[PDB]
Amino acid sequence: SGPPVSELITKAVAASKERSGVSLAALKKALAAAGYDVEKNNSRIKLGLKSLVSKGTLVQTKGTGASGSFKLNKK
DNA sequence: ATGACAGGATGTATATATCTGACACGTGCCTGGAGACTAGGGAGTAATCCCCTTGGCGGTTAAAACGCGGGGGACAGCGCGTACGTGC
Repeated sequence: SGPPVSELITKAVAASKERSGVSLAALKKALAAAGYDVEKNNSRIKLGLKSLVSKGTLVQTKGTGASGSFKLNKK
């Protein structure tokens, strides 16, 4: 069970906060380094990485959907 | 932060002297090309026929075709670990 993976993905994206945002590749490598499965739950991450762009907590920098770069909200 | 505009420096191209050997030219020769004639055969030509290709006629559906849909594909966007590219 454990906590839902939204908190895990927020820790993964808040770990670095590069000026050019994290790729989907680098964030799933961070989640795999954390230990969360990224191979069978990649549909769950696939929907989560656009749900988080949609709800406004995180904004997408340069890519589209779950592609490209990502950064935190202004406030 | 990003793109627009100038400049140098050395590598590559630009202009000029050298030499050399290899393009090029000159010579021996004998092989090579071929004239006459022939032997003899391949091959062009007539013809014909027949059968195998061309031409046509009726019925099926196999195939073509057309269209709606749906889920698969194609390929860009961007990042990132990387993997040679490159100086020495």
